[PDB]
Amino acid sequence: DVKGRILDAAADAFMLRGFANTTIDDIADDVGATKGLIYYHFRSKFDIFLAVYEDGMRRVRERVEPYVGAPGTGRQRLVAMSVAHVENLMIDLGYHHVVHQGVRDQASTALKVRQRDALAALNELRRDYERMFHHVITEGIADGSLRNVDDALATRTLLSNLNAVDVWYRKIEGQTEKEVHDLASQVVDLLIGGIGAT
Amino acid sequence: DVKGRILDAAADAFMLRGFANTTIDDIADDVGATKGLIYYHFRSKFDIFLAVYEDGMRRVRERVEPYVGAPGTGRQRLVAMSVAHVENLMIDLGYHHVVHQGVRDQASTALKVRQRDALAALNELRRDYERMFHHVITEGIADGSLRNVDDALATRTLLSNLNAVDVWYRKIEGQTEKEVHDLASQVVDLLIGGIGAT
Repeated sequence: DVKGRILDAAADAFMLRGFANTTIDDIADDVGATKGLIYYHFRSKFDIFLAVYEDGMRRVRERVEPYVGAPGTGRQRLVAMSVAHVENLMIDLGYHHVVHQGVRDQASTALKVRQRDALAALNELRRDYERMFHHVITEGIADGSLRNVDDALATRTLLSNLNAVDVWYRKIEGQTEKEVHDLASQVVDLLIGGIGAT
Repeated sequence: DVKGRILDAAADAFMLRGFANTTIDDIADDVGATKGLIYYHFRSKFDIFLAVYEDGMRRVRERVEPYVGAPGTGRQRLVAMSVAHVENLMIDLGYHHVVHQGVRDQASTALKVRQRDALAALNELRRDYERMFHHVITEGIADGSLRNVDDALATRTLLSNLNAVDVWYRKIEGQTEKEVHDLASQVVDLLIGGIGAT
């Protein structure tokens, strides 16, 4: 509900000014409320970080998991999973940064165990997500619709390639859903299809 | 000669701790020297970061540029350039981090003309490095060794994929130069040839 509004503006502020130099007041300014309502909804600043991670990891999974069991060859579901994964990134950049800057928070010596208890639990959520891609890649290797490559290395490589889109992608003012979807499909075409000729 | 020892130490400390959480103190401990030694060869912590960036650009360009004019189709030279880039990434991991940590020292206080001038200067070195790959990609497309894709999108996609090896790759001690070369060849096979079959 109205936490969703806080999670977005928190993720975006987390992405722009950094977790370290963003404060609960800064989210209060962005969300247009007082320091009260934020602290009503999450325990602490690190709780919003955890919540954006958790929510953003749920967003990408509800969008990608439906294709794991769908019909089609392995390559065909992998393509659909990837376009979804890239499209999630370009639409929800703030969530994507907090998810993959959960190490930027790890850069400071891991302080609270009862927090590194939830952050590690969250890491397992990202682990499970990547397992979906490993499963389809394995299936696509066996059904011939992918190359006989190393299943582990191809999974690491592909997922890092999908998350690397944020290196050069910017939110263009006025890009439509269709345009973003099409650009994600262009990107996935180079990732799955390669750039060399055959 | 000996400055290189401080550059090695700052690159790795900037990688693990992060730029902000490393001080001139730790670099001195890490080289086995006093703070005064570092303040000899560099005015400021940022100027070290500047020197690590500059040495990171020189190392990778020296390793990769020879393959630009080597014999081969555009694909063959793109492959050779890319392996050397990834080899340099795996071998000089701290330097690579700093060369692309730059995004984190751009969002921070862009403050001094004497320094921000030099930081933007390094980004043109980087931009000019990334133009070497763009030019080879354009040739590879024109000579049929690469699929007829968007040469600008493929350049951004490829370079970000090559630089994303650092998501999952860790220096494993005892790993030889040959093993790094083999692993980098494996990665580049996937970036150039895709995972898709047929």
